[PDB]
Amino acid sequence: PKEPEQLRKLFIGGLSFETTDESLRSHFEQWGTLTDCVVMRDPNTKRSRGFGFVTYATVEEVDAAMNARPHKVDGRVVEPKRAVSREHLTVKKIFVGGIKEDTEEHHLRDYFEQYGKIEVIEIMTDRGSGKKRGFAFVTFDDHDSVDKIVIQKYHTVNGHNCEVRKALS
Ligand SMILES: Cc1nn(C)cc1C(=O)NCC1CCC1
Repeated sequence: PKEPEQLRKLFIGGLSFETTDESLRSHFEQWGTLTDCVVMRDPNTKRSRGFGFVTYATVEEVDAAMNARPHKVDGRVVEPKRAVSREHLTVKKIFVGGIKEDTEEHHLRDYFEQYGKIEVIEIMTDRGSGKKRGFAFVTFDDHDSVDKIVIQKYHTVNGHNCEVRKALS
C-alpha cells in the first residue's frame, strides 16, 4: 500500500519567478521519483506566483529531499515544507505528554534524536513540590523534525504510549 499522497508532498516556497515545472522537476528528481511537480502561476498573466509543490513516490524520498536542504533552485534558496494541518504553525518545539514520573531525559533523547538534532529537553516539575508532572518539551534545531513527529499515529517512549503535539512559544 502506497503512503497517502498528502504525506509525500513537499510544498516549495520562495521560488525564483523563472523556475518552471520542468526546472523544478529536474532539481528535485535528484532525491527520488516525482509523480507530480507544479509551479503555481497567475491564471491570466502566466507569471509565477513564486511557490509550488512536488510529490515523491515514497516518504523516504521526502526525507531524502529534506535532508538535502538547503536547496538552491535556479539560483535561489527555496523553502520546502511538509503538509501543515488546518486550524497549525511551523515550530521547532513539541509537547510530550503521558511520560509519567519514571521517564528520564535519556529516554526522550535516545528516541527523539532520531527525528532531528535536539537543542533543549525540559522535563516539567511541580512548582511547589518538585515532583515530575508527566510531560516534557523537546526543542529541535529545525522544523522538519517536528513535522515528521506530529504526523505519526503513535509514539512509544520508555514503554509509554505518549501524546505529542506542536508547542508554541
Ligand atoms: C497542506 C499544506 N501545507 N503547506 C505547507 C502547504 C499546503 C498546501 O495545501 N498548499 C496549497 C497548494 C500548493 C498548490 C496549492
